[PDB]
Amino acid sequence: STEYKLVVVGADGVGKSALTIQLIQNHFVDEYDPTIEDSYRKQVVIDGETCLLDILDTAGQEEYSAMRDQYMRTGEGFLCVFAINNTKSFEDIHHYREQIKRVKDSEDVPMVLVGNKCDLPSRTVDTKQAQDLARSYGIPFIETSAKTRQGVDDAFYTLVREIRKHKEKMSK
Ligand SMILES: Nc1nc2c(ncn2[C@@H]2O[C@H](COP(=O)(O)OP(=O)(O)NP(=O)(O)O)[C@@H](O)[C@H]2O)c(=O)[nH]1
Ligand SMILES: NC[C@@H]1COc2cc(Cl)ccc2O1
Ligand SMILES: [Mg+2]
Ligand SMILES: [Mg+2]
Repeated sequence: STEYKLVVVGADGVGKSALTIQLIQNHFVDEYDPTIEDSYRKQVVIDGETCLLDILDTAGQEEYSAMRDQYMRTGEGFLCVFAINNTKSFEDIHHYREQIKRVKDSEDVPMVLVGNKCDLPSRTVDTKQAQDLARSYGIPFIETSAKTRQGVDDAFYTLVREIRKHKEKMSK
């Protein structure tokens, strides 16, 4: 029983909620109901550990940056979601990461870059662009589809492995 606080961040409409609901409830939400904030728990076994995941599913846009600051201080790792057909959402990852680092006063923050909607026929953000940026940041990159469930579990479980690695580091 280790608890892990995961926050799912990203621009409007990239699939934050569809990903999270696939993880928690195992179905795909076809509808677009914009999020205020939602909280979910999931117990899972990852590499033999019993993990309690406390997941925050965030809004695409806040009216209040104090709300953004708060989740950024609370989360232990961040699922940084863009959509592969949304350039601006990819670009926004830079901004999220800079804010998170500021708010935490730290260069070392557990994160996973997620390129969602990989089921779509055309992408405007290429996998190589995204892989190269993740390499730069020293974080994993995973392509996902909440529609088909491709990559959903591996995205969240990878973020847990990154938070474990971080705690291991902050010890030594
Ligand atoms: N084809 C496809 N559509 C998807 C995928 N994920 C989400 N969608 C669709 O994209 C729309 C937005 O999804 P949603 O999960 O609500 O996005 P969000 O990032 O949570 N929006 P918000 O920022 O307002 O909370 C919905 O119509 C949803 O079904 C995906 O992987 N593939
Ligand atoms: N309701 C949002 C606040 C701030 O951020 C949170 C982050 C997590 Cl993982 C859980 C609950 C949280 O509470
Ligand atoms: Mg949402
Ligand atoms: Mg957002």
